[PDB]
Amino acid sequence: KSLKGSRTEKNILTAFAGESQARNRYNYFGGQAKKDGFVQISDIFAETADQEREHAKRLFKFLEGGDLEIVAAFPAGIIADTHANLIASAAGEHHEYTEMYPSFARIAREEGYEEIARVFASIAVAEEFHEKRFLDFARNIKEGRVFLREQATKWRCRNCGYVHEGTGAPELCPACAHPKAHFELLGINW
Ligand SMILES: [Fe+3]
Ligand SMILES: [Fe+3]
Ligand SMILES: [Zn+2]
Repeated sequence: KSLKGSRTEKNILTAFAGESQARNRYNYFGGQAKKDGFVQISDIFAETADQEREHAKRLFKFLEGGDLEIVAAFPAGIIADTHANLIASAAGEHHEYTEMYPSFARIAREEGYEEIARVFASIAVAEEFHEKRFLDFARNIKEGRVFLREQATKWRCRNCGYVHEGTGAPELCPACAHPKAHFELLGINW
């Protein structure tokens, strides 16, 4: 059935507005992560931003046209150091999967928009992992574990793929000569 005049219709636009802002914020934080010398974290912000773009698109496609007024609160700024940015992003993700989406889904179901409710719930799942990544990375920075670990492990240069074995990432990649900032823990998800 139609969405016109429903609360869900307005909830969809409100989410779209918030997701759109998060996309920009994450891309800016990514640029800052690059300046602070954290390449992996920078690309995570950029990818998260791209995923926000997709969450927004799914929501956008439900809308039926015309202008709609919304009343909502959003973060007015700001861009700080990468650790602080990761913390603020995690807070944003948290509000989204614990408060906004669950509420929007419940209301969607209440008004008879089951498919939409399912999407709200599904998106929330993606946001929870987003928060997890942000929180884990913020913790790695706080504990000085981004480029150094307790036991010897494998480090991979994101720029050229060189693999380094040791307790910490090298100051310079011996293959491409790029700085330590480009290294991450060698990952295998397949
Ligand atoms: Fe997210
Ligand atoms: Fe390299
Ligand atoms: Zn999202």
